[PDB]
Amino acid sequence: GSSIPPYNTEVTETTIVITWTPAPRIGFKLGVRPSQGGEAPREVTSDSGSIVVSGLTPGVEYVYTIQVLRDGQERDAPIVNKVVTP
Repeated sequence: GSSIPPYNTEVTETTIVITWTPAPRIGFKLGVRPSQGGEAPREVTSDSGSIVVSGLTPGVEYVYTIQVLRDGQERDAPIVNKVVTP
């Protein structure tokens, strides 16, 4: 089912922040990229409880995908979202 660890998503003009409760074997992989392309797609993995993606350009549509990692394995479905920077 859905035991995705609950996470909070913060979207600013240049930043995307994902936060969750740190557990020993829970990881997160976040990837952002413009919907129309133009720049490099970033990918961050962390167990700290926070993922930071800075340097985004304001006013640009971004597709961002969240991948929960169980023991470094993709056991859950990826979560694809789209947001336009303020």
